[PDB]
Amino acid sequence: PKSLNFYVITISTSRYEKLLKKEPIVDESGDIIKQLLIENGHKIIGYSLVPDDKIKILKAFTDALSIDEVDVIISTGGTGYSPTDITVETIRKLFDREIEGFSDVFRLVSFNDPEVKAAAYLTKASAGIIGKKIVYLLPGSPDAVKLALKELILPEVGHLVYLVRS
Amino acid sequence: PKSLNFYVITISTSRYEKLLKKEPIVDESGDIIKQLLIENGHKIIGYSLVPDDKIKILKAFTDALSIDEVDVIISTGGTGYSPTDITVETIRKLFDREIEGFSDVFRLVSFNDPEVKAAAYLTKASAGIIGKKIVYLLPGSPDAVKLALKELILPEVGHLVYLVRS
Amino acid sequence: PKSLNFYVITISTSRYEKLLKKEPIVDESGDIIKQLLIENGHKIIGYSLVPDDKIKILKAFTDALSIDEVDVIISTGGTGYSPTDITVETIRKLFDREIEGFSDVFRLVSFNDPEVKAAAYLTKASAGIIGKKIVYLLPGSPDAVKLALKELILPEVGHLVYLVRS
Amino acid sequence: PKSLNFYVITISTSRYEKLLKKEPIVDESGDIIKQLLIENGHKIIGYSLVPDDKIKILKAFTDALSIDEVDVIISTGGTGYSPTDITVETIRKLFDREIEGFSDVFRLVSFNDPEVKAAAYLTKASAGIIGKKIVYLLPGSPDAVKLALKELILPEVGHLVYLVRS
Amino acid sequence: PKSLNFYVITISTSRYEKLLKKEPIVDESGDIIKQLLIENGHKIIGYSLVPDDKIKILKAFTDALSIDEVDVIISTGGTGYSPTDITVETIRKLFDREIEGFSDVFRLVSFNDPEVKAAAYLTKASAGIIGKKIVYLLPGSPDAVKLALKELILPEVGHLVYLVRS
Amino acid sequence: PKSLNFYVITISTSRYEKLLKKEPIVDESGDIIKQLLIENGHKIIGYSLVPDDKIKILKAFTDALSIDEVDVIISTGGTGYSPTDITVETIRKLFDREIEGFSDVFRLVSFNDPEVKAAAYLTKASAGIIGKKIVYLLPGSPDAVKLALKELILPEVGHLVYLVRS
Ligand SMILES: [Mg+2]
Ligand SMILES: [Mg+2]
Ligand SMILES: [Mg+2]
Ligand SMILES: [Mg+2]
Repeated sequence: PKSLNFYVITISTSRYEKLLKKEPIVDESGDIIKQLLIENGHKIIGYSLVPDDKIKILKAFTDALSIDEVDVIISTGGTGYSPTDITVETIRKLFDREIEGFSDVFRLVSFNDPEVKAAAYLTKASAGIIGKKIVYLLPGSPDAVKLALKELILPEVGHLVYLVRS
Repeated sequence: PKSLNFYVITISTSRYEKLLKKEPIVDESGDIIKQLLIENGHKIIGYSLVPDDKIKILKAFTDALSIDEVDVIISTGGTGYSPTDITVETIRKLFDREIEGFSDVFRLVSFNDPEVKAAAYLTKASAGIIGKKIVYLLPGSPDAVKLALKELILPEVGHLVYLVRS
Repeated sequence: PKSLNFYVITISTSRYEKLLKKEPIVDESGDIIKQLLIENGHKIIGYSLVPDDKIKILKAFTDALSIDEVDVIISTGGTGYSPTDITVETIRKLFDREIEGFSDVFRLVSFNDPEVKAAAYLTKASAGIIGKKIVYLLPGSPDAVKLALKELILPEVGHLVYLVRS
Repeated sequence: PKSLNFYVITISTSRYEKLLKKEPIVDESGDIIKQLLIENGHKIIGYSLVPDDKIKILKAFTDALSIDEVDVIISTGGTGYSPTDITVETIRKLFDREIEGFSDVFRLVSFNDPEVKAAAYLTKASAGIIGKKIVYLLPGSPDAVKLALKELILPEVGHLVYLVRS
Repeated sequence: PKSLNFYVITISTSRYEKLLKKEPIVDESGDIIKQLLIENGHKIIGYSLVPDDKIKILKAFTDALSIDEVDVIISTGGTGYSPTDITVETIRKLFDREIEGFSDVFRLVSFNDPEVKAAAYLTKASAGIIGKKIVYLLPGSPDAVKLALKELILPEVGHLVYLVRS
Repeated sequence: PKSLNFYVITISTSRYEKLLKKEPIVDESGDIIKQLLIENGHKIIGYSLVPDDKIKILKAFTDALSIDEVDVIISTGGTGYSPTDITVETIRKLFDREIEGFSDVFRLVSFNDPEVKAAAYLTKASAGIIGKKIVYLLPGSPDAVKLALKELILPEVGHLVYLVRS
């Protein structure tokens, strides 16, 4: 299988505000995505951290989309029903095609986690295609991100990139 | 855990026609919802019964939304593919935010019931948020309503109400 | 249980091009659909083969819809994320009502097939209602079509036809 | 021509807050609508005053829609681009059918007013049909309301009610 | 200037029913369209007559779209607010791209006709593009069809066909 | 009246291709916008030139939206029915609120020009609000841009900016 190039975006107001104050931050979810993607033979070619702000989130995504070498963009954060969760409403609109089934299949595997169960209906984690690039909008939770990567992204992303570019 | 205030809406033309004549009605599904809610420490602060009529359905929901003390509205009926089933089409247009995953997660738990299985794809049961209130639109079937309450609403609704109001 | 009348549409550019040249084609998925329907007491009252072309797909479907005796239309092909897959985007527009849950329940059954698993989120197989006729848009894959027929269509299609004509 | 029955809704936060404090209010726009509708042989069968609040606006409309004798509902207020203008976004969704051309034709006649001109593109005044009733969502401005009534509503509303009920 | 090939579709339930009975019909609007097109150097390469039935309307349009030589499809009938008027709702779905401004510019020219004026907001006449073919959905009214042809279609249709095939 | 800060975006593949080679460019439409704005006391705080490419268009707009000091963004190009015109389809998906009437009011003033007339229905020029900023998407034609600026933007934009920020 090909090594693919990934850009990672963390959407977290608390962490962004610390970055502004030059304070130490731990980005557990972003770290997990990088670690797993690298462990599996892929490359991280960029990373950004933004708060729950429409314009800032759009700029983070367009910056990544504008790098020709990027194959896949993965974000973590802002896909639930907190009043300030706006990631899906901001980005999903931009997809050339929504990968419609990613949302329900992610909720299916989430429902199977005995620590999640019915909480599965409280995520809007989504995937789509823009140009020849794939985009995954994942939850803030480290366990959720790990689940999405291992069960859904790592096994199929190669074939999906191939397919979209065929 | 917090006692929450619920408003129950039964959508049934046959039962509504009896109501108009003050003839006896058995509302099995509405009664199941009320009983399960009370057994779990919640309160029923309102109830209404309407037929499959767009205006009457809209009024039933707006009358409930107008009560400041209501936290959650649950309806039963009119969420399938009978020509006269219009509940979801009517009330989705009120949502501030659709709780998108409720539909497929409800169909997942329904499919898993060996008495239901593939019949799961014949429901459009849905949920959403209007203001600081949660709305669940459930099937007419007593067994479907019991499943939704026990497996999906009772376990998650407290945290969901908190989240939407945070 | 009614014998129902089915019209079968294969959407395959490679096979269509062979047709034009008057060469042998082998349509495994269409053949599977026909055999499983007949074996279950249903009738095949028409069949057509078209490429991934919008107008030709629309014509195939409207020709079938224009036959009063047709109860159900089932197509195979063009429901994935290949750049040329346009079946769902083309026909889903024509639905009076989308049978919304067919998509996710199909992906649920697909995901539980140990040979498919995560590949489940790469399909957009869908169903809908036009007039008093039911329409299923299935994948090109022979295994997917068998799964859809055995698990979802054959068990519920009788009741669904009844229901929409109620 | 028939005498038709109208329900008038004023959407104004300032006026609503005075009503709560039992203070005198002047509703110039509502008064103009009543006066002109009555001068032209029609009847006013109800009136309500609400602020720019989604739930309160929905309740005002459903209350009017639920009166069988009502033929037409006319509202004034909240159809522009103030952050708090939400009338169109709240009600337009509820239409069975939008009367699509009302919006642009109203902007056409507004553009012709030498005191409005290009300000015409800053209104979203709209019309639609719910059940057998017509709904007009008009601006807050008295001159705008007068214009809508004289040029668009009074001349055509009779035929439109007839048509919708045919 | 190209001679273009036009297909003409009349949507009229009363005239269709006469056809079935083999009685004389008189189609004034279709006749106007044909005469004005021919008089302007264009060709009529097909014609059909259908009632206000979704499937029959879809079949009329797809039959025309399936003729390679057809450049433009023009229909007359079913674009108002009669409960049986379904032309726009049916065909507008099929557009690759809606020619968005045809609707309001048609209503502008209509409004300026001193015999139409405010009746202008009661039409939904529309235009769109499917493949490399242009489609105009015009009212049933003979005067409306003449106006559309003379003021909007004949002057711009050549350039529009050129443009979409660019 | 307030001096406002504008960001001008030219969308032209031919000019962008020249830019890449640092070949001379004449951008008549962009220059007209800049000149009229400056003559009316406004400031140009940014400019970019992009081709008809979805990602590049999205980046141009997000780079402008990211400048706190920008009040209004005006683009020229790609708002017609050429197959490669994608400006409106791309940027409408960014709007918080579409300024719905800008489209038809622009077509009204365009139709009124005797050099344009029915050509008015071949544009999709649009406007919207993102955050506290206004966005106008104008045609490529120099005469169209001049008309939009003088008749629709310069007279109303000051009050509109105030309103959106109130
Ligand atoms: Mg665990
Ligand atoms: Mg059981
Ligand atoms: Mg005046
Ligand atoms: Mg001039």
